[PDB]
Order: sequence, then structure tokens, then C-alpha cells
Amino acid sequence: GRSRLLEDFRNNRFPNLQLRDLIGHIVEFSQDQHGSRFIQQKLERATPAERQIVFNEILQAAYQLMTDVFGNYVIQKFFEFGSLDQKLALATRIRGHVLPLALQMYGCRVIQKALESISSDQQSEMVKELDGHVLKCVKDQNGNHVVQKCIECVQPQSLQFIIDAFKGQVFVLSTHPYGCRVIQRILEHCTAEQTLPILEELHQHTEQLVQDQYGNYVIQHVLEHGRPEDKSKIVSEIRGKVLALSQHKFASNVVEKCVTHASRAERALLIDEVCCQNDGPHSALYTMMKDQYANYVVQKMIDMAEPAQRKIIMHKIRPHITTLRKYTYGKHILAKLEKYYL
Repeated sequence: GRSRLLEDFRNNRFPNLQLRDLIGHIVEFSQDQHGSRFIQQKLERATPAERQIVFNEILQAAYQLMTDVFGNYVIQKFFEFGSLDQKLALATRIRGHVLPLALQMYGCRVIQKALESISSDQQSEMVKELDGHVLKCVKDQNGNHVVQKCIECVQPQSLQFIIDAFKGQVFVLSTHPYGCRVIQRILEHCTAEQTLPILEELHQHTEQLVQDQYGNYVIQHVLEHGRPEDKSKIVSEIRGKVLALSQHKFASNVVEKCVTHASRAERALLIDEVCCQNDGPHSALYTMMKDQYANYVVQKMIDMAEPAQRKIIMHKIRPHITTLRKYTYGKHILAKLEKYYL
């Protein structure tokens, strides 16, 4: 757009073009959609001198390139293919500026890459810079990816300050489009010890959480990955309320997960609740198997029930086959029904 060299290249004037021919133009090329691609591909296969030629020009405008729509990719490649020297130099340009990079659309991609590429020491140093700004970053459309990458790569001791910043915020952040994903990473990667007060905070809001469009995902996650004690606390919040919750757009997810991932005792208890209870004139199962949300629960319930309980269920189902075939999701129920006698 500015150099003839650039515009010529952008017109297939140089089929045999090489990094060496780009001296005094690397930054220009790095900012250009096709130039950036050209440099990326050449860097993957270059001699060390070629790589250092490139690195010399880019270092002079590294912060600029880290925040550029196409330049950021060239910075990323040095985190993959670059020397300790080269990686240290870049980390020095980042030092002091982790916060506004983390919050920037392309800078946060650089930070993420850096975190996969540097020593634990340098990781921990970078992460520190966010101290005082965790909640801002957790809720930021760019920053939350940075925080997630931290939780995934950095020694958990070094993330205590992030856990600490959550005191009193677990509910709010769990019902947040981006927050909830951070909570999930924490539950996956941090120690049992660390997550204690998080879990505590979740248990106090199970009722609201299971009904929230993001929150239900946090609860689900505990059901799939947490320790029994925590699953039990969730299950005990579901008992008594199974029929109603099965019909909720979001709470149905959590009920399903209890059927699938709770202990076998708990499963039985949830199945039994719905086989005994009536709903108005008809049966609780009747309501459920016809509901767009609840029927998936019934499906899973048949899948998980022991021979005994599966015999009870199919017998409560049988007198409604004619009035069941109305619904396409009845086809999955009938498939398991016909796959049960001969």
C-alpha cells in the first residue's frame, strides 16, 4: 500500500522472493495480510542468520506488531521457532505492558503464545502484572483468554492471587458469558485446596445457578469433574424438585448430569422420585416424556437405570405408546423400548 516493493509483491511480480530481499521492509510486510503470511511461512524453514536478520528489524517495532492484526502472527512465530535470546528480547518488550496487551485484541494472542513458550519463572512474572486487575480481565472479551491460558499453563501456586480476587464474586462471575469459562478452567487445573472456597460459594447459590444460562454450565462441570462430596450437595438440591427442573430450559441440563454422573445410589433416588410421583391426573413420567427438555432426562434415566428400575419404567411407559408417538423425541424412547423386549 506504500512501498513499490510491497505493491509489486502484492502483484505476483516476485515468484522467487526471499527474506533477504526484504531488508528495510520487514515491518511493512508484517502488517500486510499477504506479507505477514509470506514471512510466517519462510520463518518456519529459515536459516538462523535469516531468522536473526528478520528478528533485528521486527524488534524495533515489536510492541506495535504485537497489537497489529497481521503483525501479531510474526511475533507468535518467534515464540515457536526462536532462540532463547530472541524469546527473552520479546519478553522484555512485553514486561511492563502485560495489562494493556492482555486487554487488546491481538496482544492477547501474543500473551497466550508467550505463556506456552517461556520458563515458569518468566510465566509467573508475566502473570503477576495482572495483580490488581483480575476481575477486569476475567470479564474482558480479550483478557479472559489470557486468564484462561494462565490457569492452564502456570504452576497453580502462582495463581493464588487470581483465586483470592474471586472472594464474593463466584456467583456474579458464574452467570457471566466470559466469567463462567474462567471458573471452569479453575475447577479443572487448580488444586483441591485452592478451589475449596470457590466450591463453597457455588453451593450457596445452586438454586439460582442451575437456572441461569451460563451458571448451569458451572454446576454441570462440578458434576462431571468434581469430587463426590460436591456432587452430593448438588444432588441434594435437585431432590424433591426433579419434575419441575426437568422442564426448565437450563436446569434440565443439570438434572441430566445428575442422572449420568452422580453416584449410583443418587441415580436410583432421582429415578425413583419420578416413577412414584403423580402430576395432576397423569404420571410424572407422562409430563416428562412429552416435554422438549425433560424427555432427554427420561432417555438418560433409561440408559442408567439398573435392570430392576428399567423394568419399572418401561411398565409405566407402556400404557401410553399411542399417545407417545406424537413426538419425534418419542422415537428415541420407543427405540430403547422395543430394544428391551426381543
